[PDB]
Amino acid sequence: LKVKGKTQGEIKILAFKNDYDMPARLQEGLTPAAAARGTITLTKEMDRSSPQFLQALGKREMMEEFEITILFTYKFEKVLITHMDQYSPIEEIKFTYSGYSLEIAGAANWTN
Amino acid sequence: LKVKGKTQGEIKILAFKNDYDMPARLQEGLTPAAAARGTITLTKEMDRSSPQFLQALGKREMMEEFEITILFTYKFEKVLITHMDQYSPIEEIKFTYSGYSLEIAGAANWTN
Amino acid sequence: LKVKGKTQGEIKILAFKNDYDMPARLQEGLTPAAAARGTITLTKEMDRSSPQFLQALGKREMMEEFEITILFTYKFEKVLITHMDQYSPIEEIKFTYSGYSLEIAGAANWTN
Amino acid sequence: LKVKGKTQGEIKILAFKNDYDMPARLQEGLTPAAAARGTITLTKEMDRSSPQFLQALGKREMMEEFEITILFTYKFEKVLITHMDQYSPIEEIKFTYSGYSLEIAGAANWTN
Amino acid sequence: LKVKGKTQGEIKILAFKNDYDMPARLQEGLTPAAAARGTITLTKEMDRSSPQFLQALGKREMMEEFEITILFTYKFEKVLITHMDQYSPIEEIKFTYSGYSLEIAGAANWTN
Amino acid sequence: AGIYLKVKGKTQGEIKGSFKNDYDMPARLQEGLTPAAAARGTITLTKEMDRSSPQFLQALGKREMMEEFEITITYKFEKVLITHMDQIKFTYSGYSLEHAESGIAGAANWTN
Amino acid sequence: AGIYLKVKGKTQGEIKGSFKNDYDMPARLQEGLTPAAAARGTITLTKEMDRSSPQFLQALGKREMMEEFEITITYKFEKVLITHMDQIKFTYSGYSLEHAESGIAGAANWTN
Amino acid sequence: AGIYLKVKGKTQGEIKGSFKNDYDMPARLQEGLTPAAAARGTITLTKEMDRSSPQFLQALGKREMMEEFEITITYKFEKVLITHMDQIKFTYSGYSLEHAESGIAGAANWTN
Amino acid sequence: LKVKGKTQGEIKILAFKNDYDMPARLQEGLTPAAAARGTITLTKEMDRSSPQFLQALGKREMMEEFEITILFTYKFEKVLITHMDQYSPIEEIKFTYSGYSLEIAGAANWTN
Amino acid sequence: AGIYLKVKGKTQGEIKGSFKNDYDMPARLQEGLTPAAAARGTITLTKEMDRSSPQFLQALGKREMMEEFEITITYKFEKVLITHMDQIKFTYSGYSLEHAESGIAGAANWTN
Amino acid sequence: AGIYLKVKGKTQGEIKGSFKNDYDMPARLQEGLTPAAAARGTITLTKEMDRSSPQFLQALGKREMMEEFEITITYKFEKVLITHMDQIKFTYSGYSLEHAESGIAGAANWTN
Amino acid sequence: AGIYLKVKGKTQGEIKGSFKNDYDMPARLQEGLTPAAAARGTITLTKEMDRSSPQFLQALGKREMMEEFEITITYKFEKVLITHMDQIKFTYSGYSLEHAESGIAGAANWTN
Repeated sequence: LKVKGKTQGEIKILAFKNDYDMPARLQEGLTPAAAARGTITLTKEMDRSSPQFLQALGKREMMEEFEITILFTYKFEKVLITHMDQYSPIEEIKFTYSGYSLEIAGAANWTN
Repeated sequence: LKVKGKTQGEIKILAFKNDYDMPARLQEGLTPAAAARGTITLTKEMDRSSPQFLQALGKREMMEEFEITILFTYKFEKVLITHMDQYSPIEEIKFTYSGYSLEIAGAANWTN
Repeated sequence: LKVKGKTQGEIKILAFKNDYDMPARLQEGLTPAAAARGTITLTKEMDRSSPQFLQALGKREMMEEFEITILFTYKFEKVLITHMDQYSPIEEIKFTYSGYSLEIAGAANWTN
Repeated sequence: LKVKGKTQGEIKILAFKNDYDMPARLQEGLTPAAAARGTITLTKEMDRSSPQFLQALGKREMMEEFEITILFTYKFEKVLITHMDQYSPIEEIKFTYSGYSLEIAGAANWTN
Repeated sequence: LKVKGKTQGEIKILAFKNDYDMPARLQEGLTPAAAARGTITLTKEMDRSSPQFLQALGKREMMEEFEITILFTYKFEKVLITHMDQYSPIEEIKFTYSGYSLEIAGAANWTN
Repeated sequence: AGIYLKVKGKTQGEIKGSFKNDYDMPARLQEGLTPAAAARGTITLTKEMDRSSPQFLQALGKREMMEEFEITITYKFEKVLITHMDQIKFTYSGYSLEHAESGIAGAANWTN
Repeated sequence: AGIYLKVKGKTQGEIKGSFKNDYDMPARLQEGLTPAAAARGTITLTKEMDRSSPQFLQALGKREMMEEFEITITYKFEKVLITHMDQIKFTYSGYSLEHAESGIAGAANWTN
Repeated sequence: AGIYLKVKGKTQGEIKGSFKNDYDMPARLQEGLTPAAAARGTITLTKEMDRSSPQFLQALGKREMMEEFEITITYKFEKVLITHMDQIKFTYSGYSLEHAESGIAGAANWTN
Repeated sequence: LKVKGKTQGEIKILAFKNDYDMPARLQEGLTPAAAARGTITLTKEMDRSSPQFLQALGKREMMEEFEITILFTYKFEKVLITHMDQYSPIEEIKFTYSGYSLEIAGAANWTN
Repeated sequence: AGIYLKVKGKTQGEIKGSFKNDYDMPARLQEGLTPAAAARGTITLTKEMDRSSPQFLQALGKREMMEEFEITITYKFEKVLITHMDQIKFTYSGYSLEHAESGIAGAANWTN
Repeated sequence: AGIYLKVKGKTQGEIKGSFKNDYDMPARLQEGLTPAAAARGTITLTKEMDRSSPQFLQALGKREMMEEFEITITYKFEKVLITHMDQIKFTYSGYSLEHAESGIAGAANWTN
Repeated sequence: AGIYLKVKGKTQGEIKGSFKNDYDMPARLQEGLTPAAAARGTITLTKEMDRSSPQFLQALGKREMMEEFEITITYKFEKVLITHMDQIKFTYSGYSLEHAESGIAGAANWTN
């Protein structure tokens, strides 16, 4: 994960479960992006970014860069932290996104 | 899986769970196809088609050919990717279809 | 299973889970049959009848004979295939019925 | 189980799970019996009574005697079969009742 | 459990799971007690009190004393039996209460 | 019904009439071993609790054999011994099941 | 009730009155072995925590035997020893269960 | 269909026509061991209960082999022996599966 | 846990699962805090604070200090106990909060 | 509270104040074996992560014993050793639990 | 796609193009043991059933090795042997995975 | 972030920056055994798949050790060896975790 917040700037352990959903029946006049839901859930331990992600989650801070190499592979736009579980004997950060790219390279709802 | 997109053309690991449902009570004036839901879920690893399927899923790209040999057996029409889970220690691609053929050979809602 | 379709005629591996439900409170003016739901779910492998059952399921083809010996025991009327899951390392065919007979011999909503 | 139907007369393997529920808040003007739900679920194999219970279930036949010794202990009134699952490698018959007696001896909504 | 019914008087095996819930958002004009739900579930075998609790459950009989020592610790007011599961190879009696005391000693919605 | 149950001392009066049948046979028979000694038959009965409970529980600890064991639904079992009770699992030798309708009976290691 | 519990030193005062009963007997009795030594009786009690908790937890570590063990519901147990506590599983020898109504009692390996 | 089932004494009449197929082969073959002896084939059939139940249950205890074993869906099995029945798991040697459409058949350890 | 009630003052075993949720779509005119839900669930045994937390839960007593060191790390404002499960062979206290701080140090909806 | 935790070198400063208690005693005591050596006490603590995490994780690998171990809720433990941590399971010898109210304490294998 | 699959006799025609990849390496390598012999690679493929099913099932019983094994998504596998099929789990030696985009390939125990 | 990962030949370029940490220590240390040899440390990383996948999968089969292993969240690990990958479980010796805020680090079996 290379991650940078709108506010907190750059934030410094292998996530990750990528979930994407699209209804078979598209609402009349609805954009595919609005009908779809993209969510990637990252699991990792707890350290210096934990308070940074937890602040972003409560303040609705946008991720300025969200790039997952798996220079990378997954790149996500309009990233918003939507859920987090911190616990003990790990945390699980669930992100919501709009545009995405996987690298043949695929991309949808991307923005220049 | 022999697969080809409307847009991406031909896309290059053993799925697969075929689910089909039909309500016992058919709505007055409703076609059996509209009441039914056909879904096949394919599990496979992750490689050159992964970004291709993931782009199709976000762009609502129609599969032009969807043929599962199991020259084949399962052939599906109006194929639309409706869901996908990519994760680690695989992905799971869930397709929605209208017409279908299994090969005695059976076929319903097929189109020339 | 000795099975014959309305259309496909006779169709050629030990199912089976029989489920039947009846509400304690019967709606005013409602027939017991309409309040009840009879469902038998058969699990078996996949072969020459698989496409035949899968076609019946999509075309809403009525089973003309549905007799389960367990010359038999279970016999079912107005049989309609309502669900099917085909998968790998089997299929599961879920039938809906009205009249039934088990053989003391019991029978309800049967028709000559 | 000593059991006798309204219609089938006397019917000839250790059930049994007794479930009874009562809401803490009783509806204004509602009798405790109407708010409550008594259900006993009997599991047993499959034999001469199986078609008899299965006929009762579809025909809404009232049990004339329902006495479970565990000369007995559990005795139930207004017994109606509400659910049944027959299956293989057993059946499970779920009864609904009004009045009941367990034997100190307890009894509620009983009738002479 | 030292227990005495409103009606059955005194009733003669280590429960017990105490559950209490309170919504974070309190309805305007609502008392905390009415928003909350207190439930203690006792598991024990089956014997002379079994028919006594089962009668109380069907007759909505109030427990006059409900004291759980764990001279005791848990004491509960306005105790009403709300659920019970009797079964075999135990019963589970689920009580609902208003006032409570645990013994530092805590107490809420108690009454002299 | 449930079970008609008589005991080889003593006595038999558990209230009448009062399940999961398991039978195993190794695929390879030990050289010189009779199938009966190689096989294992156990029927597990579920029920609530009363007058038979202490009678079953005394039998289990005293290694008291049954003398009649028939659970009609008809099953009949020989050399029945209680091997486990969570408050009932019986172990048997000879066995007979007989269906209805038909009068077909299967039986093995039965004794004159 | 719960348990009336006295201890063989020391003492007995855990507040009165304060479960899953398991008993096992191997189908084949070791040659020359008494059933009591071959069998295993354990009753597992669930409860909250107070004045008896340290008393139970001290007994478990000190291998302190009980002297009265009766959990009335009536069960009575001899040579009761605490073998496991996740904050309670007792192991016993002799046992008696007695039902109500009736006055029927089963008992094995009881001692004068 | 279900199964056409004939038995090597006696007899064959379980009502016709009446599943999970498992086959295992260790990756490393024991030196001097034939694959057939190293492998294990078992097909587990689920079904309700009737005229074949006592016939299957008698066969299982008597170590009665089958002589025809074909479950058409076509599967055919040799040296079929019932090894387990929870009221059916068969163990086999030779096997053949044949698909439709096509006429393709796979077969191993089959016998003339 | 260093904890102090509004009323009970200071209250005297390693929780803890921190859950925080934020909807991707923020209601028009809604503050992020009102859309979000912060919940931390602490598991611990049962002792002198148990009645104190249980009283707070029923009386809707505000925690004046809620500081979890893991001088600390987690600090929570407007803490309200919303749920509790006390049981046996532990309790689980579920808190709801507004402002929070984890220590880089993150903080949201905090108040001087 | 959580835990007050001091360590036998070094040091003790994990921020204060910072669970599932398991204790087992075999029913049969090995001849000549002291109960303490036969028994096993382990308390499993769940918590998030901070300044104590590296301190706990260093202790676990260095086989560093604790010198104060008290988790107040009061539990006190001797010879405390960390045996497992999934990012905490401690193993102990002597133990004391003390309830409130009352001042009742149980204790075993405690040391002067 | 699925798999392109050729077999070392005979033959290869299972319809093209037709999963969970597991690889294990003990942390401590046996003295004098090559990693390949110490490791275990198995890929489990899920799919429906047709013309390849009898071909896979014949291969599994005949210990028929594959000669081409490539599942493109690209995976390529050597010494592929079917070890288990519930109606497919393959065991392999050499392996290659190659990603897209990039042209990066990892490979071990591959053979010229 | 994820992981910064360098390898001891060859090479290191899996795209940067790219989990469940388990550590076990037996309560009783084998006589003459160093804690490090008695303990077992494994961190399990979950992630999607790309350029590092073949690099991780080649390393696992070739018993290729890592030379930098740091997963920042900061964890640092020595003698890191891949032991299992379902398409990642690493085994390590020395370890360091360092929290933020604070600058507190725990470390064991680290090497100069």
